Amino acid sequence: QNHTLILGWSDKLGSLLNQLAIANESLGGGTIAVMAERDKEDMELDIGKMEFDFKGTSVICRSGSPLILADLKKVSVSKARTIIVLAEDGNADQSDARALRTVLSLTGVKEGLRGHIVVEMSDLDNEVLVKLVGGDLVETVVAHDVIGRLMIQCARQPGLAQIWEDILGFENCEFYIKRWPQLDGMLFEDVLISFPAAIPCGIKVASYGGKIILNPDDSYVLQEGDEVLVIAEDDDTYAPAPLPMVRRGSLPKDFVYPKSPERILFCGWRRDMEDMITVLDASLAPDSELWMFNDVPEKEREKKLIDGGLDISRLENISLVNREGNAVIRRHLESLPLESFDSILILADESVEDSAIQADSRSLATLLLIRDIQARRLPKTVIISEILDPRTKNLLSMSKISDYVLSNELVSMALAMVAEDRQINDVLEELFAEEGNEMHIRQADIYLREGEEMSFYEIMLRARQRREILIGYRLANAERAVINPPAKTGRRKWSLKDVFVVITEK
Amino acid sequence: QNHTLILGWSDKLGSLLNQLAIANESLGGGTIAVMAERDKEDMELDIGKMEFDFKGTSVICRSGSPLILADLKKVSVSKARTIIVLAEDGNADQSDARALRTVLSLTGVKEGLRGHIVVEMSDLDNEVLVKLVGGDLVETVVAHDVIGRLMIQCARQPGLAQIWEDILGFENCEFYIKRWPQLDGMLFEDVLISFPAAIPCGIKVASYGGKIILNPDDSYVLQEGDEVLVIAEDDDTYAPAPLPMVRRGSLPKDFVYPKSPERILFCGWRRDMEDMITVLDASLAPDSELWMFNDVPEKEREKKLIDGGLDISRLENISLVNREGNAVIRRHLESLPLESFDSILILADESVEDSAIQADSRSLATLLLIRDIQARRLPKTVIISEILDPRTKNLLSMSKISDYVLSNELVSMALAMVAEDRQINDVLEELFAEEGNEMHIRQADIYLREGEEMSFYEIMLRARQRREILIGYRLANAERAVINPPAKTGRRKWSLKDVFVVITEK
Amino acid sequence: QNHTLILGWSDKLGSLLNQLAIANESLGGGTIAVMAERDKEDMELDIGKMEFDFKGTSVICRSGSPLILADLKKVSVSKARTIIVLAEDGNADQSDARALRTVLSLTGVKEGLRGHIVVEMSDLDNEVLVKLVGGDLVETVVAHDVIGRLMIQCARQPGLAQIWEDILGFENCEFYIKRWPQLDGMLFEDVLISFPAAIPCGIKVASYGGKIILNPDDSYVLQEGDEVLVIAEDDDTYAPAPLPMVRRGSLPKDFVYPKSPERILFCGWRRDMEDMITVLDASLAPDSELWMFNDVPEKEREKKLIDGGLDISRLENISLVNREGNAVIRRHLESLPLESFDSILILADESVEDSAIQADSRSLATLLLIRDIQARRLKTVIISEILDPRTKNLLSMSKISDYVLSNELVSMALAMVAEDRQINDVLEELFAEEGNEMHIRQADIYLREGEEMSFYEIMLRARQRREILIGYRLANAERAVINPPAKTGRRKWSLKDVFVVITEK
Amino acid sequence: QNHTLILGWSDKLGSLLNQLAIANESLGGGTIAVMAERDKEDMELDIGKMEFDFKGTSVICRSGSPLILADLKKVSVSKARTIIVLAEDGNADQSDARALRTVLSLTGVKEGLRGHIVVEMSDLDNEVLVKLVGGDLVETVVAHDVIGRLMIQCARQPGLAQIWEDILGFENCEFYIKRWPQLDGMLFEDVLISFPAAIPCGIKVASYGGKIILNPDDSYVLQEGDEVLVIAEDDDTYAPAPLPMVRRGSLPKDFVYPKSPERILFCGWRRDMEDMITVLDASLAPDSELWMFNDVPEKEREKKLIDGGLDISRLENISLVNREGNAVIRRHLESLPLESFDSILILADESVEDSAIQADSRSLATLLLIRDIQARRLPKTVIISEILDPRTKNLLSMSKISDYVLSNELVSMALAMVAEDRQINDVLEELFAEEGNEMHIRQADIYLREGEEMSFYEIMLRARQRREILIGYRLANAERAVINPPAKTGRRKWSLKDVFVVITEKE
Repeated sequence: QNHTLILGWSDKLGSLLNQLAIANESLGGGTIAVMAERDKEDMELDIGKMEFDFKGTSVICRSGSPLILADLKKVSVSKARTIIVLAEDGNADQSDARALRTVLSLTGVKEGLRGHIVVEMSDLDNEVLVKLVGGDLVETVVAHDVIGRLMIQCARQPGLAQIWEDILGFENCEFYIKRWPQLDGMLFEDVLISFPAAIPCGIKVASYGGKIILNPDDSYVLQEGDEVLVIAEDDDTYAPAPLPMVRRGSLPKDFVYPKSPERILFCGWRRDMEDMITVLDASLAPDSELWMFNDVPEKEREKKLIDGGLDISRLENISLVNREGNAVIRRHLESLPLESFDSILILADESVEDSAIQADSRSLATLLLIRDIQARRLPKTVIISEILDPRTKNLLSMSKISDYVLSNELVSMALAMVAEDRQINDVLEELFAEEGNEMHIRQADIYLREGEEMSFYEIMLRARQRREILIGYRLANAERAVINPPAKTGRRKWSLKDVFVVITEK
Repeated sequence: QNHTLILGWSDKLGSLLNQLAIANESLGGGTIAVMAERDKEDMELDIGKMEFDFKGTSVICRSGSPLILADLKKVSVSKARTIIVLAEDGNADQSDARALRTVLSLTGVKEGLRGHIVVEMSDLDNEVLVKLVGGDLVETVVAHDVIGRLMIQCARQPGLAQIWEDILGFENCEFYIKRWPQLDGMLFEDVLISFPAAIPCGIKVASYGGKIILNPDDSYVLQEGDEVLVIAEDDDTYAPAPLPMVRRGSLPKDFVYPKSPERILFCGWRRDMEDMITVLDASLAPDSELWMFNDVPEKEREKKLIDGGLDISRLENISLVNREGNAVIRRHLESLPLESFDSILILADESVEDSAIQADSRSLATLLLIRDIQARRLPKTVIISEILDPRTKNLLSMSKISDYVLSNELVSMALAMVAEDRQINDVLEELFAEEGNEMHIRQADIYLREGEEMSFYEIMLRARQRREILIGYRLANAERAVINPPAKTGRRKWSLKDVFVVITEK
Repeated sequence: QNHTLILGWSDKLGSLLNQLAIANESLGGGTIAVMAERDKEDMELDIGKMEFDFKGTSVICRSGSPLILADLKKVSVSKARTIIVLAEDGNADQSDARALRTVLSLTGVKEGLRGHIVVEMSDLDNEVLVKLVGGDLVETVVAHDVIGRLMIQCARQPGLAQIWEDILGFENCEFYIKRWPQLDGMLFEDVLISFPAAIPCGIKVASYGGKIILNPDDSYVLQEGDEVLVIAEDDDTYAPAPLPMVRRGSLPKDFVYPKSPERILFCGWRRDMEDMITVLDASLAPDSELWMFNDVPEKEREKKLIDGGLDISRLENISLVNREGNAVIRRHLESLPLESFDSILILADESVEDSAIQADSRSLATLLLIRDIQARRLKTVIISEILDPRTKNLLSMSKISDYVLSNELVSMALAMVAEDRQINDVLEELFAEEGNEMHIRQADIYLREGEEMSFYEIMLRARQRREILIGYRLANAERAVINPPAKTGRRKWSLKDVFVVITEK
Repeated sequence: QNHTLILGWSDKLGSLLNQLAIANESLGGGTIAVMAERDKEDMELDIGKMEFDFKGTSVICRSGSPLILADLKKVSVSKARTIIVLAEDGNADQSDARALRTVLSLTGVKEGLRGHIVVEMSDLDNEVLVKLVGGDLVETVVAHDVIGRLMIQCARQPGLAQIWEDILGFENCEFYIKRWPQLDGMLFEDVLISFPAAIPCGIKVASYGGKIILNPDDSYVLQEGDEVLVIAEDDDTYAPAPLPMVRRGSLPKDFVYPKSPERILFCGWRRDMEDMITVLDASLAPDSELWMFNDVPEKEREKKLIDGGLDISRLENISLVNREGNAVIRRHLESLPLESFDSILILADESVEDSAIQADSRSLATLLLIRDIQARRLPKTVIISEILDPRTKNLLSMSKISDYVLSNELVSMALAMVAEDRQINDVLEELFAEEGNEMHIRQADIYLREGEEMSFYEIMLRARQRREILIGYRLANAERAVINPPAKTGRRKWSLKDVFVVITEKE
């Protein structure tokens, strides 16, 4: 029926539904079939009570185990254009085992499948497994590690959460891949300035066989059958135009990059800490500090690390220190240089991670503790927290300076994007993983000196000197940010200091 | 409309409902909406099985979570004159977390609120967070800890429980605040005897922006706009009168009597009992002893108690004695020297703190076993027991057993009062806290000599020589104390065995 | 509208219902209401799952708690002829505390109570509390620890369980108390033989305010208003008759008193098992051994017993041996010297005392395993505590492997006290070790071999020992006979016969 | 009515139903009644969601307990041809107790029983109990231990699982017991070659009341009333034939017996694992080591082993190595030397043995992780996995086959067999227990020299010199082994790489 099928049930589904509906809003009616081992009464009730509208969308809730070929016959599995396996609310091993079993069951359909499979997993190690047993039809979104992986992106550099919400979220922007016959033999330095209403930053290469290369080298001009990856409000924006001239300038280069403090605190025993400590060794070089709030004996945690294969003898860019305490009792958090942490991270821990109601509660509690204790300790740092619940992610109501909670809706949004164009998975898997490209903002001192009047494209070419494709600007105002504006590529007026959003390599 | 809204469902709801109805009885009726994550039909059934009369007040049951904005719209939260966030019965931290998120969701209303929020919190540590989140329009009531504090007071000064019940309860003589334009420029010590049908306690000074000072110095001169805080029968029952001619005189009898080391027993282990321990240390004379008969093993007792943040090292004039056993097994209780304890406090154990009637059954068994052992082993001890139930509502028992005991009804009453007039909570706080003023029962010889004939106003004027406000008396052979007596100008001959209940500084 | 009301729900509900139904058939029917915190439809299903006959009695199920007045009013508590508060499953002290709360709530009824309250209680000490709140209205049936005592009693009197089943149950026979103005002025020793169809046990003395003296003196002269307590078949089957001619034989010979150090095994941990230990210590000769095979760790057991308030030094006859293991593992049972035990008691464990069938499964496994091990490796008395009499019925055609007894007896007891509350006193005195108790005695105590005499003459011989002869079990009879029909007629008696007597301590 | 009745409901039920359906195809159809304490509508839904064809057999779903006589009479237990009491969802000791109470209730039926009772047991000790109350009418199938022993056997001779599957399953090969008046007075060693379309295994001796010896001595001379036990396709497919002239060869070579000390890995903790340990200790050569990777703490392991009656000191050929970790966590699995193990046994953990799919899911993850670590760490180890929803678990879409896995379906098959012909249980009881004789896969060089041209009957007669009954072969390049070959008198160029399937004495 060319419909979207979802298997299982979790806190994420809600936001996922919204995302998908938004998509189908641009292409007419939408049909999503959700099936799980639950009452058809129970599912439809929760569906009807959601806080957002399903523009031109219907949700068909059915009771059945994804492991039974007949229950999959009921949901037109062999006809769905996408099959989204959701992670089980609870223990991650149970969720991953059931996910592998559901993918096996999906392979077991004798006729075949019209679409692909989008699996939400909870560990990096098990990912490989699914790709072995589902092969072609399978795309895996490692949810847990991905959220912990962009937690450091939003924490190191404050204000990056809403950027991912607007890019991944189908409302404002999303990734599009379009074949433009005009620009085949065009220099990539000329291609990125060939689009006004969008910003091209990726390239599919026929000679690599549809492989998408992010941040290609400027001087590579492409084949006739090639597709460019741009970002815009909708799939149809104004591109390409005649090449506008830019003031080709020079970087006031600040070779030293001298102050890179990045004393960073973790206030959680996250289920995979080796993952976060390893992704974070791409931050800096000068004795990058890293503090771990354990709640667990330290001799135990060194074994926890060697379990993940992580070596203290190997980590090149940070040498970390360990402190033990508790995150709901106040005097333990008291004895910390909270005022000397460029970032504080309030995680949900191994213990009580399955409990959606209590880990998030501990997170909110620690946030309130830190703000109040510091407000009485003085005679401004950055804080970010992890909230598992979608209801509590919706509890964004406080618009103050510390309101950085990362919805796991991002994962949902990811599951939505891959559900629509699986190619984009291969781009998220690169923009998330630290190797290869990554989204940084304000990477180098003085792209901009002394209040210049340079246009956005002049800066794109100025910063391409450091393998950087430029994406967005902010203003001196807070709680606002705009990404790839359609109005004016070339301009004379704009803010003074370092409101700069980029893809780079580090 | 202006209706009372209650979010959640606990054992204290019925009592609360009762008080609310009493309050609305003066208005000819009222409206209460109750919303919880329960079935509507079952909620209405439970309302039907409650034995009191609603007195023209209607209770409406709606099934919803206070975290969804739509359910809040279903119960007209924006129109409600007051919101009462009850605490769930299961876990102190679980109810505290639910309350924190409920206050957050009530802030999440886009249209705003019309009334104020009264939040029942089950722990002092988590309370501060909700105070911070609520800010301008939130009042917090500390439940478990207030019960703990009041029990020791009633144990040392017997009969205070019924006094608190009558004063807090709307059944008679609740706190009223009214502006009297006639009374202005009069010193407060004359303003107190200016009301024949009411007893003035404190003053809300308009010059101080409206903070209610309790037990002010007599020199205070009334200002324009200032209002009176008084104890009276009903809203239209009290009115000022010309000052009655009254003997000022001087009856200080100043020959003081030293204190005496006392012996106290704690039955069962109570959650947050460390606060009770500290309060009892501050309350007793040097060289006093506290016995603790708890099922918690002696090894875990010191950890679990110091885990509560109690430095035994800061102990001043208490000695600790530990005993292990079940509070309902008679053979365990006979092992203790019950006759040697100056006071006994039967506490609802932390192990069964959740269940109301399941815990109060164990407490009642303990009481009956203690009294039967004191009767049979003998060839008079004051005993106060923690009750939560409608069990006390029966009150089959007679006075010889001190079956008068502290109840959860106090909590309900407090909630209702703060739902009617906000500031009252602050009042109660200083009254319940050791700081500021507090209620006391004092012997008659403190204020008068034996067989001395005088009137109530003269007694009040004599108490004022101690910065104390006379609120009432209990005669020698009277069961119940009398609060706000009617015959204030008329003489009675007072007995050395009589007692007086006064608001006094510390 | 007078009818029986039951508050709570336990496994004993079905059996109790059966007994009540038996009682009400003579009146053409009756009514029983059951109220607990359960679904009405599901309770009605549970009623449907009961295999016995209601005999014109209707059972009403209502969903409500016995603590709210509205639920009690839905079940017409003020009009009810009797209230039966079961001890709902869970923690024994918690169930007894809830029984105290239920009694307190029943006192709160504004309109008052027509009938009396029957309280199922587990702990013996708390009983007075329930009386304190209940006063006149309350009858407490504390049978768990006395049942434990009775198991030990059966280990020396192998058939006593069925005797208790027949007496407590309304089917075979029952205690009846009635006023016969005819017998006024008669010595009791004549009242005993004055009933052909019944055996008089006690007297309700009006001069004593209504107290029932059990096993009264023969010299007692009946006064006006006194009533007779008898064991009889039914209410209208017994009536006094002229005295039968009976030979006063007066020929009991005093024999050699048999005493022997015994070896006993206790399988599984029983609630308040320290009480059973204390009862057994008084029962055995010195240098005797009590073995205890429990899953409870050997280390934790001494604490668990001293919490029960049992000192080991002062009890002296028995010596204790402790062993740890599971009663359902055949290997663990092989670890015990099963062949050496004079008696073995499979006890329903405290962990599964609530659940009927889960407890009886372990008990059945343990019994069959012990029997098979005694068969594979080589007289042993074996008693088994069962909680579903349907288990003893599923066992059928007399397999003869066990002497068995159930907690279902408690239901019977409750039923008795629900009909005639006076009878409770009787029960008390018989179940406690103090005062009177029922016993099975050998024939040689009362007669010589092949002596030809009638039941009445043996009964008088027993009166020479301050005991009321109530029945006999012949040598080759499985079922013992209570209140025999042929009392006046001669018979030849064998030493292998046994007699059932109510005797003082 | 003579319908089949099943008391209880477990995960292995559907498979069992399938087997019954196959059998009832031979009779033109059948009827199966299922009674359990579950919803009727849900039970019929589960039946409707079963993917196989019932072949004219009708399934009836009723909600009731086998402990109430009224439900048993609602399902016509007295008229039933066979009763099958399944065990499910409880500690092995609790579910066996449910079965014991069920058998007692079935004895309690006053009107009597038309058929016999087949009782699935989870513990070996309890069997006699089920006998004692049941006596003649009960046949006991000791389920869990059967799979446990069979896994260890398959690890040392790979592919034995499919052999057991085919022989127990009614599809390709069944045991038949039939009387042939023609073969009277004939030596058993001649009765062996008398059937062209069938392989004679045992004899039903009338002199012993019908007890059947499965490997009679060659000298045994058949008596009147005796019946023959054979492996055949169907009841009407095999018949006796005149004796073929066959070369009475001699055994090729007697060898030095060399025993190589082996290395075994146990993933997950299995109920009664001490039994697997002791069997393997009896099976292996000295100086061998057994690794055990389960989440149960090593401290608790000593208790869990000693209550099962395992003394570590009494082991005489095996030394124990203990390792702790989660079987679905890759990093824990990397800690073990996976490449060095002569055999690996992925066991469904006791913690999830009740739950059907959770155990095989964890097992599948563990298997794929072990294989992937073996792949990614490199400059031919035997691997067996316990699976419980097998037909679906053996993926059939990507031409993908699991590594010699073992199934819970075997239990269903066994039950079905004993439900159809009760006598067969004796066979199973002797074949599945290590006592008496048992099935084995044996290398070819024991029986012949390389490139020797001879027929199946001649190899079988060679095997008879070692008290072994040759029942089949697996060729060198064969995915499946051949049981009851069709051309038995005919020659073939046998390679040493071939293997033979034989019923042999223990020693």
